[PDB]
Amino acid sequence: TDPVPTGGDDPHKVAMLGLTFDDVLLLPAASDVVPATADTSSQLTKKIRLKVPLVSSAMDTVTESRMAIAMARAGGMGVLHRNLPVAEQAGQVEMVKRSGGLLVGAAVGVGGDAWVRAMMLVDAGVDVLVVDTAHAHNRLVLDMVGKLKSEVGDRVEVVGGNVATRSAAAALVDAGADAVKVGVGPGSICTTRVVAGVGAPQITAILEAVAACRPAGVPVIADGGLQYSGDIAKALAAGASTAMLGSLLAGTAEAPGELIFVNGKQYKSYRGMGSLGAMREDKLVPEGIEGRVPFRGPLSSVIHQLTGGLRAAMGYTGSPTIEVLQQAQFVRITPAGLKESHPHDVAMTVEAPNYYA
Ligand SMILES: [K+]
Ligand SMILES: [K+]
Repeated sequence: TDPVPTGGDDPHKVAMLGLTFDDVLLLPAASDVVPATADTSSQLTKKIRLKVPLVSSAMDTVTESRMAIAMARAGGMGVLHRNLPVAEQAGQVEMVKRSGGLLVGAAVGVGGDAWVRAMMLVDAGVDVLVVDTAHAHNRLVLDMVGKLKSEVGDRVEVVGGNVATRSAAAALVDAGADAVKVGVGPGSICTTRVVAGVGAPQITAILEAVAACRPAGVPVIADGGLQYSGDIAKALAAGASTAMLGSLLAGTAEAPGELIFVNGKQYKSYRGMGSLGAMREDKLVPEGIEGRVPFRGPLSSVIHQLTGGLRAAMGYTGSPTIEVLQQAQFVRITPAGLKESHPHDVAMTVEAPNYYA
């Protein structure tokens, strides 16, 4: 436990120190890898390996069929959002399936209606069902995962989330999950940690979930909080097998929504699925906000920047594969270390394709 005395007589009350992406850097190591020779393939689930270890979020401002098609063509996968009627979601799965036999996932909730939705998605040819919940360590979520796996698990892979602890990941593994999705609160548009006061910083959440999942051979999906290509490398080094992205993809041409023009600039709508506008869950109050992000152009170019940065990280850490990157070491840093990591003491005059102010 956290050794430092911070009050009371119970040393387990404050149980650990949580780190997130900006708290760590990957240490370079001996290398015979250059970005060109790195292999970025990685398991999405026990049975499915992607060429690029990225998936798009199941949000109504990120992933519909156009995004799912573009993600699969880029070597990743999209998870179709579930904020729409069951027949429309199933229709979108079909749209993706008839664009080349591309991989696709789709989100479902828990309960009878979610069950009907799942069954329809499976009939439509979905490859991955994602049981998409705020708190997967609730007994009802574990049941849903276990039952889908029992009924359709031969035909479809079943992902469960979200979790932020070792015990929750362990419960999902025991329920038969084919992958575990980690992230309680880190999302750019999420307010769970603020309105409920609940969560775990994302690097520690990954390390803890992986401590349960890795020995069981179950891939971890790092969901939320990623803003730069280097964050993907950190998530994967912490032990995740793939990263799920919302904000980084919401600004692309393929994300749903029309372009927003404000003050000579271009934006796209991006909102939490727990935001008032989205709910319109078991929630009594919202756990997200509604906002906008800058327009970033074609998905393909964004993914090229992200995989290029990941490949650089693999070259620096001497990792020929994602499986080796998962063994890399971190150094913890201070606020000055973070300031030093970004550009500092200079005015940027030109935008970089992989770095914005
Ligand atoms: K947040
Ligand atoms: K720097």
